[PDB]
Amino acid sequence: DIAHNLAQVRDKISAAATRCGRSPEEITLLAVSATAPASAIAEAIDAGQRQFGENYVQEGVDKIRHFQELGVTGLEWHFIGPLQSNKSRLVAEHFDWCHTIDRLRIATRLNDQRPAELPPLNVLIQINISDENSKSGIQLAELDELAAAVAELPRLRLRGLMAIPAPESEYVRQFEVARQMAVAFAGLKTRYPHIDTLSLGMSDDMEAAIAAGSTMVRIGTAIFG
Repeated sequence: DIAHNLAQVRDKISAAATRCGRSPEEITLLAVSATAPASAIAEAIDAGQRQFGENYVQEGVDKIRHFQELGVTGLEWHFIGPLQSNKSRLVAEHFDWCHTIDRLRIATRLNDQRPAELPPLNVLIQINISDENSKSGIQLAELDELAAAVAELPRLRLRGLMAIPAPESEYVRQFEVARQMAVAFAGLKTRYPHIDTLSLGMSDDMEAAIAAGSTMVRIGTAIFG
């Protein structure tokens, strides 16, 4: 049952925040609805969930159009998969957030393809903080330069950072890696305006991510099976 699962995930988020002295409202639950059908998303919507993350552009755009045409208002769609230049226009035209900025060219394409009537597309710069098998995300040493370039794009809004750490079973390493991100996030927040989003943590490392300073957790399986 999707509604029961949302309540259970929101409980674990709330607990983890309270345990480390944070208000549960500091943590956004991003429901990863990739691979789940629109009908299941509609259950989640009926249970109050409003922010959904999609990994593939056409799947995501199809859901977005479906709920727009039902007249369901008030949703926030996050594109959280790797973005190819030949699918940027679809992201720029339909999504509210994109978590995977790791190249200036893709950010500029998104900016150019974003209709002017829409709010600026909220973007996070993706850091490859610890995963040698992934080619997604930049190194931290590239962050200052990329952030400065991205920040000038008027149809984008740089809101913070995202990372997908390498899989890790030890809580200690989960926390230390998440802290590296939180430190980078804090440093960015001092110089840049409206830095408020650290997209960090999934089901298996949710507690360490929240203890370290994440503002947004991405949960898929635990919600949609």
